[PDB]
Amino acid sequence: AGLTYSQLMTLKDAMLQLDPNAKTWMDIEGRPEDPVEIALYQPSSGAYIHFFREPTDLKQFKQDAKYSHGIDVTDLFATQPGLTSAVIDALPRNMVITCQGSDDIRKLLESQGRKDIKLIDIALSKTDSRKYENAVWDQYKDLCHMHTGVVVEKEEITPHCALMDCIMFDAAVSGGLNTSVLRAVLPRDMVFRTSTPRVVL
Ligand SMILES: [Mg+2]
Ligand SMILES: [Zn+2]
Repeated sequence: AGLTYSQLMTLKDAMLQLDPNAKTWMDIEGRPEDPVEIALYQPSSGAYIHFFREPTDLKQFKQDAKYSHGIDVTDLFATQPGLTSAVIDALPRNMVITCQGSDDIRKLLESQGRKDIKLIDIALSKTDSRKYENAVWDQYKDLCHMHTGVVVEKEEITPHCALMDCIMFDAAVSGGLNTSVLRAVLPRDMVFRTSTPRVVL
């Protein structure tokens, strides 16, 4: 089972925090039939939707962890099951989503019966898409702690985060990196079934 009725209602109310006509980036880590990290980002307000999912196929996950996202699967055991379907079900009707390489996003959305959502494929080159990568992690690394493993290429590389990807691709297309305080749309008790409280220093 997934979200309770009150979680669904809380989620429906939280989605009103998105502007259904504003620019909205989306990115995922993992394959579209088996995603482990999902992010949606509205640069205009700073609002973002960001959550995690436990993988079905461990073998593919462990390859993605080594070559892409660096996520330790044990850190996904406490995620809310069914959240991916509930968030996508809840997205505003006929909203427009921007992505870098729309194919994976499109397959995800279509698998959930959301063909009404229009996609904008930004099609940045590899190097252009990551031109603000280091700056984006430095400004915003506190927003995602889930990329704990070392990630390699065909040489070590900075892990890929669906949320950092949205921020840096928007900056690359906008032609600079804004100073904006971002804000999580989903409550933390929705993202994780059991969650660590804020650290008391
Ligand atoms: Mg990406
Ligand atoms: Zn991340």
